[PDB]
Amino acid sequence: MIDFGTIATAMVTPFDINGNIDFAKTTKLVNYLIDNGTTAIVVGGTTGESPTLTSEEKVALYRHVVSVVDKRVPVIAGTGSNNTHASIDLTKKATEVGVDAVMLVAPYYNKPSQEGMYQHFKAIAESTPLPVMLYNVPGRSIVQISVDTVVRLSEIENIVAIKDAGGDVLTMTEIIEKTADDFAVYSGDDGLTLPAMAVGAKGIVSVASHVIGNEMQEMIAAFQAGEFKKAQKLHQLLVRVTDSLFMAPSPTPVKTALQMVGLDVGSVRLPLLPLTEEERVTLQSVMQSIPR
Amino acid sequence: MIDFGTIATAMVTPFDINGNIDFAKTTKLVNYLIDNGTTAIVVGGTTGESPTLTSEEKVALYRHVVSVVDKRVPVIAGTGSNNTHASIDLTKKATEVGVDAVMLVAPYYNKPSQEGMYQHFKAIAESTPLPVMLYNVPGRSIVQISVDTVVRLSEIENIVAIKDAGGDVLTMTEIIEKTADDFAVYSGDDGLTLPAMAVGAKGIVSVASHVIGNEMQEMIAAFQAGEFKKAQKLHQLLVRVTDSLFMAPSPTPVKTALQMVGLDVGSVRLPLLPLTEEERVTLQSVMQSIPR
Amino acid sequence: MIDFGTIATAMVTPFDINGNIDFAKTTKLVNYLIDNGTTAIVVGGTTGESPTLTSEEKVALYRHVVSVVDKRVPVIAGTGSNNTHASIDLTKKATEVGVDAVMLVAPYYNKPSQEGMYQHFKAIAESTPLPVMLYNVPGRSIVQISVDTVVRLSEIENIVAIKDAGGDVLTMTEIIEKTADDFAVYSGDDGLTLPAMAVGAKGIVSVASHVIGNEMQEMIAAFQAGEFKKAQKLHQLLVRVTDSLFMAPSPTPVKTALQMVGLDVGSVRLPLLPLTEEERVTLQSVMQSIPR
Amino acid sequence: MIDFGTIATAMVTPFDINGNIDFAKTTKLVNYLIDNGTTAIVVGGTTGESPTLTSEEKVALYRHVVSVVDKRVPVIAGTGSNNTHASIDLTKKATEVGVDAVMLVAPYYNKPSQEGMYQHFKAIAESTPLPVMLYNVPGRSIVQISVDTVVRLSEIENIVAIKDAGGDVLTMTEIIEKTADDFAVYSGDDGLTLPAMAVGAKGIVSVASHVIGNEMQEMIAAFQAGEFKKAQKLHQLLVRVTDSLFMAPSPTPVKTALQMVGLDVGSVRLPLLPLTEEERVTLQSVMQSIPR
Repeated sequence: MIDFGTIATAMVTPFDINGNIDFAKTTKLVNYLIDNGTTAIVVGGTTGESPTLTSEEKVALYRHVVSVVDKRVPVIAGTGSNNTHASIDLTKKATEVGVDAVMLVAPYYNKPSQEGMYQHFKAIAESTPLPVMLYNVPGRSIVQISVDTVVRLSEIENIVAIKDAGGDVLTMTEIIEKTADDFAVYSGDDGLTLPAMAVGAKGIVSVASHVIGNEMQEMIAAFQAGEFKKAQKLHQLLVRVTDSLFMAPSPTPVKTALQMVGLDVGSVRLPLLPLTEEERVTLQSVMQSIPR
Repeated sequence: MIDFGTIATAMVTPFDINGNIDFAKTTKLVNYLIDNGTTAIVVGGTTGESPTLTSEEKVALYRHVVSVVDKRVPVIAGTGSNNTHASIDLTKKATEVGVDAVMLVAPYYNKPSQEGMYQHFKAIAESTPLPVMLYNVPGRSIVQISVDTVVRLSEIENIVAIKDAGGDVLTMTEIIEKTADDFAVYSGDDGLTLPAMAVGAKGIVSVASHVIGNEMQEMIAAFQAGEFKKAQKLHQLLVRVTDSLFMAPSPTPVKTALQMVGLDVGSVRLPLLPLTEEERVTLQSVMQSIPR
Repeated sequence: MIDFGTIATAMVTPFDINGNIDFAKTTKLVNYLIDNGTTAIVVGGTTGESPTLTSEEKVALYRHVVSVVDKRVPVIAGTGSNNTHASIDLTKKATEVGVDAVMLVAPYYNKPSQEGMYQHFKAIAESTPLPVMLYNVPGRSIVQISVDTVVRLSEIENIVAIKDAGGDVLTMTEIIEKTADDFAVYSGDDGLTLPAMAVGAKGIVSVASHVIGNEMQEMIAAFQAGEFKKAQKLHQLLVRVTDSLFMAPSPTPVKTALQMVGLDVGSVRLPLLPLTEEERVTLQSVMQSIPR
Repeated sequence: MIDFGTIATAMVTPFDINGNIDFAKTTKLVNYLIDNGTTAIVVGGTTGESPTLTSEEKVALYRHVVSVVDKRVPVIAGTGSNNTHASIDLTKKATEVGVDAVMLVAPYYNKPSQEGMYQHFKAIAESTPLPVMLYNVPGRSIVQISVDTVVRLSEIENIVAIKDAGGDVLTMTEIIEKTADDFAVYSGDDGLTLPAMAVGAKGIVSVASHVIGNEMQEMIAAFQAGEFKKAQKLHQLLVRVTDSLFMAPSPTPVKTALQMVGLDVGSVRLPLLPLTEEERVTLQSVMQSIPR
């Protein structure tokens, strides 16, 4: 039904001098992303510092991005947490501010079973008419959403997609095979963009598209074109740059990276800190290595 | 200055058939635990389903338990989350309902650095006059609080202890050595209580204590008296019982195990689920092997 | 300078009824592989039971295979162990019996350092005129050959290729980037053939080519042309088959598979065991699932 | 029936300037060990550089050591490899030269199943009248000997003990419970000596005993006596010294340390290397921190 395209951007949440949401800055970023290869936007996810956002802040931010986007591009809210009843609640608030879909992380910290996760997600999906996108992220939640559990959930009418940040393209290939062709499997690891599309992934849910969305769209087109040498050169830029962006807890690297190219998005909330000088210089070098 | 004894219990939060906090049963539980080896109570932590509790529910639970306990035993509130300012607010609210200390978990899901975790814990600790216990749990949070971070934090007057669910008694031994005598180190793995205390741990923060607390206090005392053959046999029982309480996601096994011995404290909130019949049968068998 | 093709095959070693090498069944196997997509043969390596072959056997086997191959395809001898001195000696015997390259595994069991491995591999390389293929297999040896370490070794004149079974195509990409264009990087994991070649890998050192060589050859031709539909359809057969060959320790599965499809190559030597009648049935129905 | 005592030492193999076995230094070392707390000797194991020994060197070293010890202490020869037939042969030769027992490591590199390891160890044990000590070392063989497998093997009459380097004192506790009283369980991890004996282990198969075997014997006595705070100071020294001994690949550090305390045993064979000047300086300072 819906189509998030090939690059959904996991959008930072810009903050002012005091650490409150900066809604004018949110408006420059949303416009820039759309002008630079972003085909769908994920609002208030991990990369949006969802942990330190309040539910009132999350809803303000969803409402504001819905307005500024203006149907140019689907808007996905990160309404999912480790509390099912809380997730049903924030899901309904995002629906009522007119977001286009919801992203639902695998619950973190409380280590649910596969059956437990199945009911979590079945219940939040039952709570909305909207399209749902699953988010598998063992590297933050510990648990995997097993291939079998995903295949079961795809069977549900408004569960349409999965961001798979498992780092394993063999697991993805199994999910593509065993799910219907209208179930869209997305990589959630930038550097695996090319190999995952190689095996059938529709695209990437990205963090590096904040700074190299055009190049990414280029890479994808060149690989779909059978121009492998072209794609591989761009693939390697993506990998280099992605690595510079996770040398410290994300999203401080990518917020700092955006500043270094004249788009200030403020700093970060504790427990995250700003880059050290050392860290700044290192990222700086990599941002300079980007061709123009 | 503050002493939590040998067995601090990570107390479940009893629920009714409709998943609401059952305060009468909480009273029954508090008094049972104190009559059966519990030397300190942790309220509203992981085992108490902190993830599915509202801020308002947590503070009401803290208050009830401060009131029931009536100073017989110290009361420790799990106020720390992956969000620092919110961890500060919850901590004030708990200070105000009369708790004796707070426990602060290593931030889950957002994956902070050691310097970020250092500033996290420092800030919460500087916000309260209460004693502070750390909580290392890489098996739920992914990150470890490093030994050196733990040591730096130990130097803060009101950071007086740590629960190390890290699974590694050599790391514990390094913390013990490098910290002053007045920093208390607890195991957070029931199965390791015996070997942890051999290397100089003060005791355990326990889940198995809900059902075999009397056998645990007895195990500790035999060890302390050099009755090694006795301690080994009880340790063997503790390891067998503890394993049976974590075949499904905690705290569900232990809430079932309490119902089996007469204290029915309800079920669990989503994304967690009741034991299956097959799962109950297995657990039953193990409880039926605890000596009378 | 030497060209191993898109599909090198890590050849099983046929044993007779008393467990000795079956030289006639070896002849038959070699001729089959070359007829079914294999572009280079790897003799007496992990998959050909190197741990249970005597050094005499290894050399008798290298000789015969060279004879039967008759220069149709490169022959690569598996002459590296975790003993540098013995690896030089067998590399020498191998050379005298006229193989075309040697393959050298990361030392297993003794856990050498990056610098130790560097000296291991540099010393074996310098002992011989032949081309050398490195073999990274942290899943059997535990240590990895680090990108920097592979790069330094690539600068050595006869070190021409790597087989990388580290399972990580992002490590692969980095070896490709930082090495000269004349350093061939092969996947050592069947299922990663397509994503690997996507990022610039030259091909695969395969086990599954024993039973689906032609299909893999077709998948690679499809992919190199830009026909991603048929590539992905065959990639999915590859992954399924590969998986069925690794449910019991290798090479017991693929030897058994060879017998099911019409080329019996005997059993294995201890500590390896025959598949259970039940493991047989399971594998047999994956084999019957291959389109004929 | 046979008693290896509290501290079996995993003995290094002294090499001369050319890398050949040094029998004069072997003799010096056996006598030093025996006067400094070693209650049994493991010859030609991992720590003795078995990978880079020839079969003939191994048996030569078994012989020399046997005749030097002159029945003063049991001699355990490390005849087990990842090849069952080879292991039967080496075991038959060790037996003819008069060792008291054999150690048998879980096969490395070829990744055998629990039932393959069962048949591998059974066949080898059946081949000799000598006592047999199992060796679990997943940090070098990747596979684990499962608790059930160990229990089956302990029913064999000449399979009388296990060195468990699995890092896990709870798997050790289970083995102890499930096997009979006459199956002895040692730690294979020095740092874990104290807490392993707490849970019922007979003692330690050790590397630190080459330099602080007197202190270990002191610590063990203190624990058995109930002088727990005295055992804990020695434990801290154990763990700290042990860690300096595994910063580079063992046994280069313990051979370095031996020279520092006046017992030169030469260097190591490739693929292992001498400590750097750096690594030496750092190890030295830990050796200086031992009380003399």
